[PDB]
Amino acid sequence: GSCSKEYRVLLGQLQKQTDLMQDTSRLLDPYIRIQGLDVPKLREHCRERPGAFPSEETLRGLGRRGFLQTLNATLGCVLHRLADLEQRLPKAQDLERSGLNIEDLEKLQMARPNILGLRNNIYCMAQLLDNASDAFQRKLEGCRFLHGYHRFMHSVGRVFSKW
Repeated sequence: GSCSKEYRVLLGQLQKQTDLMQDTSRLLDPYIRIQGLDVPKLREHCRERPGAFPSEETLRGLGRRGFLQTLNATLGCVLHRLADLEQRLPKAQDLERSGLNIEDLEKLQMARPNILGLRNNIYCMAQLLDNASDAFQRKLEGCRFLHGYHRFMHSVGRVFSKW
């Protein structure tokens, strides 16, 4: 929350956190598992949705404050989509009977707190700058959405590494 800040330390925190969030084993994979999508043929159908997320090229074209603003607005949309996905996710009390893993649900529950933490650091940095479908189909969209989110964070970590 608080904004204890020396520019280089904060930037180090942002580089570290964003480079970590690109890792598909943290959200996308447990998601595929807990929704029963972990079968080879279905997996290939979990690819990013073209235009769902800003390209690395658009992100690089932005300029410092613009980058933070676009990043922050996107994470906003992500938190909302995530809140929606989470409500439709199997409930902890039904996992055993359905043969699912509580560890996958626990990993998935870190998504929101992690993103809020990143958003807080983004605001602190901004302060340092001088200025339809059935249920089956919906699970697949969740798939594609998370895949796009991880690729997006990858692009984001790349822009930060050159800060």
